[PDB]
Amino acid sequence: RAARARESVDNLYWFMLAAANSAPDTPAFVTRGVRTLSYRELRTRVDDFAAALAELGLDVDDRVVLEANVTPDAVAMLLACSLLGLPFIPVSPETPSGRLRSILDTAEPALFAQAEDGGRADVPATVGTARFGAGGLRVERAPRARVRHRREIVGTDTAYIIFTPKGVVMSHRSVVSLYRAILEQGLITPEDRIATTSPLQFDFALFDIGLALGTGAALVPVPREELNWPRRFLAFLGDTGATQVHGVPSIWRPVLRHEPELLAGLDRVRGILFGGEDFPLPELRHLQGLLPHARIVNGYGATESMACSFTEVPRPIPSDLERLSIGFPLPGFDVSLLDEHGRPVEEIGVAGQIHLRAPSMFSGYWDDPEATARVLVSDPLDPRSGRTVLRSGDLAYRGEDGELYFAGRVDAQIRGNRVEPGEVERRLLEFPGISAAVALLVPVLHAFVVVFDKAKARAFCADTLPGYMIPANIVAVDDIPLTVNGKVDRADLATR
Amino acid sequence: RAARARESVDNLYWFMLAAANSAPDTPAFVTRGVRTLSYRELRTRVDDFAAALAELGLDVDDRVVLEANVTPDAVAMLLACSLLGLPFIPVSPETPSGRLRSILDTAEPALFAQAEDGGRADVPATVGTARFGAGGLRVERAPRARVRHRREIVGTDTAYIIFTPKGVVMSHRSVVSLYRAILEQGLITPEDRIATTSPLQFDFALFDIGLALGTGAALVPVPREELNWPRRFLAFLGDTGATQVHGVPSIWRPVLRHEPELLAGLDRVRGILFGGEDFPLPELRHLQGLLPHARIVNGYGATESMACSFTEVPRPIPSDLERLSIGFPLPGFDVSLLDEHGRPVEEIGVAGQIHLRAPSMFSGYWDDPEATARVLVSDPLDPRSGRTVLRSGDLAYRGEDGELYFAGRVDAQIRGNRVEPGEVERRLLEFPGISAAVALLVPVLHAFVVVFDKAKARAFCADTLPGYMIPANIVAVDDIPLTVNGKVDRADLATR
Ligand SMILES: Nc1ncnc2c1ncn2[C@@H]1O[C@H](COS(=O)(=O)NC(=O)C[C@H](N)c2ccccc2Br)[C@@H](O)[C@H]1O
Ligand SMILES: Nc1ncnc2c1ncn2[C@@H]1O[C@H](COS(=O)(=O)NC(=O)C[C@H](N)c2ccccc2Br)[C@@H](O)[C@H]1O
Repeated sequence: RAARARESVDNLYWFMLAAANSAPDTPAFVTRGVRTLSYRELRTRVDDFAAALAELGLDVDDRVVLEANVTPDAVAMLLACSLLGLPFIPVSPETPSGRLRSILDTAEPALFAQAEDGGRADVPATVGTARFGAGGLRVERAPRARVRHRREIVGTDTAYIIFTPKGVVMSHRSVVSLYRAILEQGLITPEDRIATTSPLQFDFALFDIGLALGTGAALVPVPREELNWPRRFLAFLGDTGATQVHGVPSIWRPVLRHEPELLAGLDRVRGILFGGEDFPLPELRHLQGLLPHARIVNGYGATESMACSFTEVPRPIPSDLERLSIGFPLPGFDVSLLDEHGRPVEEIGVAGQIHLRAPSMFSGYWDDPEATARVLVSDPLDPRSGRTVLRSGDLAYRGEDGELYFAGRVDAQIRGNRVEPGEVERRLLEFPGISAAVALLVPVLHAFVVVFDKAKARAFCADTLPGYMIPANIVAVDDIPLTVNGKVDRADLATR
Repeated sequence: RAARARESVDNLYWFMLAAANSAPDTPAFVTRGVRTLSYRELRTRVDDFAAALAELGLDVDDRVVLEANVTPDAVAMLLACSLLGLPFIPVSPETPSGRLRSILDTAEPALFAQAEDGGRADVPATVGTARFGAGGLRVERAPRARVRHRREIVGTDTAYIIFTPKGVVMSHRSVVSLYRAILEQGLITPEDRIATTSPLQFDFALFDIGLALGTGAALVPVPREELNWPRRFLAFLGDTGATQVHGVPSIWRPVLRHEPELLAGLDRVRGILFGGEDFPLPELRHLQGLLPHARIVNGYGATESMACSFTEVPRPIPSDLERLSIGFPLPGFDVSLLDEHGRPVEEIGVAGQIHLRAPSMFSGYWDDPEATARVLVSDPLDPRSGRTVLRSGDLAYRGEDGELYFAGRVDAQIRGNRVEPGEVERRLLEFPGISAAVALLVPVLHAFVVVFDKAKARAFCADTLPGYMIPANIVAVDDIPLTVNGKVDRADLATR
């Protein structure tokens, strides 16, 4: 009685499980005692979860909150939801109770599902509850009764909604279009094992999962408790035979600081992919020199299109390079840089706001048509057609070869001088004893460093940097704090 | 210097010319002395036209008016425009000068192109002019100078704009999604020769072209001057070895009236496809009985998605059948019937307004965001996501098996009784001497018939029909008048 997506219609289920046919006994997951789960065994688990979910009587478009990190069972659940046209809302179990309640209030999901050993204890009676594990999907409280109205699942149906409360609605057509565009780049092969570090609630995790499974490669989910300690992290990558390591730049900071010798021993690592924020070039040059046979790729873009561009870093990174390129949009993507007059920037080295034409565009912000209209805007180069672009909120400029360079959030840019915090941080990272450095503007410029004479550090900055870029104050901190998704927590540093 | 669509990106060029690689010397066109043009020779002509167009310096999204009917040269031009990301605006040369000027005023195209022997003589100086033929694309007046701003062509770029002044903007992604969905139905094979009758300006012509060329079949364009005379029309289908005949129901009316014996001699015809309006069942039963080995398919939908459903008629058509089904939406399409309260209709036999979820959706109405917002509306079953549906303007109901039945335009539906003009016309078509019949409401009910005693014809209606369905007046006419696209011209009949 439940609708199911047809094989010919864009849908995560069919996209990620195609290798169960062409290579059933190849590994889809490697986990640690190292264990593998084949494509065939993954599809079996998806199909068993989907049979159980289909019993609950949910209509296509009914929302399922999936509280999990990246595991074989969580990926089996999101693929079962996919097949049934039930958009999933991934939430990491580290999400505070109040923030989850805020998501439940706005999203009004039919069902909340967590792992058998999950610890969420406080979900409202209107929301159904279930636990998933080895033993199948187990309903605790059934979702409320309803009538199904949707006969057939389409490509524009919602695959997932990313909540940060801002909810980015992605369609199956959009996410599959991003996977097809990156598969065309041959980043990885079926013999790769992709170590993924991002929380499931971050679309960088959903990118890694669909890249690996769509290619017929293996996914090696790195638990947060392994990632947080440098020798433990390196032993996990070695034991699992990871060939590719994906994550935000911060995943390398402890290893580079405490264990560079053991990092250099990861002889099977063929590639590193980072995204979500700038990689400090002194840290990136350190990593590149420890692993000379790992290709490093810089991934750029936003939840609103999943991503935009994937750009191999130069080998070696020029010692005087100020900014890595974010390259050229993927095939089928296009960028216009518009100035503050709404007009195209063609001039080399002049920043404008990225307006993106993408086949992977979000459907809209959940219950926020006004926010949608400010971001998905009429194409400024073709305003009479009805075609929309993503007004990205990002600045960038082009080089002599048409390649892009990211230039910060439009809304987050001293003495009539634009500060480049990356330039301040670069010069402090080059000061003897400084391991890490983050600069921020309260406008007053403070730097936080992981190690000390502040006065010697200021004069060292003043040797190369203009007056407006010299930090007013330099504060020693034990750690650079991170957001749940692994980005620099500048709001936390502002508090001290 | 001109941008060109990449092979991996949805685009008419790559879609329609794939067979130039897999089957270069197979026929793409059959024309009449019967001549063929191979896939390889078509791609050569497209590439030569595209090289010439690329010289003009147009930017992606710049509009090209293509004044032509369906010919190898016109199809080569629309594919050259496709490759360069220049949306084409197809206009039939039968379009009156005033109507073309109205289109030029609103669309503001960069270029107007017509055939070497075309007769349009009055195009404004701001619009560039060119003629295309055997001898290539020939510029008469260059388009105005501009700066190109678009670096890369995407799938959401506009392929064409259909003007009726209402302009339906279609994307390459949308039109290719319709072709892929119909290719999945195996209507035709590469050995088919598809006789196409629609003017190029009607998207039924664009459907036939992409179906044939996407399949690797041959297209047999039927000139209007061959279509208008029944023996001439039948000799053309026989000489060209047509295996499939596509067109609006009116293309059969003269043949059925004057030449049913010769129609029965079309031994190579394996299939008939009609769309755009109801086929009067007495005429459709006549045709089906003359050509018992031709499959007949009923195509339903609107320019706004190109089409929705393709439904083989029953063989034979039940003599008591009142309404042909419009079946089930294609794979990847979905219909909700909503009532006048905006709520889903689940009840068998109750009409509601078709709301369509389609991968082939139009981008919007040209320069009419208000009309766009009244037609591409928030999904009424999922209004908080941002997902849109097509509010079709069509009524339909479902049968016991979930199949649809078209029930007229919502806006165009006597004594507190809904009139079904098809029922009036059916009973008059069954009256001895009546060849054709059209009923219309001025509300006063008039019927126009092609042949006579009006009084005997009224009493014959009154034998089976309720009082409110008996025509007030019956007028003998020589011909049922048609619109340029071949539909019943009810506005013309209203004038008499
Ligand atoms: N390479 C980058 N360099 C510098 N800044 C970057 C970068 N990528 C994102 N950003 C910034 O993050 C913003 C996007 O933040 S986000 O919406 O949370 N998305 C992400 O961080 C991850 C992104 N969706 C993504 C997914 C999959 C693969 C790569 C990437 Br990037 C973007 O608009 C930029 O401001
Ligand atoms: N099969 C049908 N039976 C009865 N009515 C039909 C039918 N198809 C369209 N219509 C009516 O035409 C309307 C659409 O008019 S239109 O926008 O000019 N489109 C067409 O006539 C042709 C349509 N785009 C089409 C293209 C390609 C293949 C099939 C078809 Br149908 C539609 O909304 C219905 O009201």
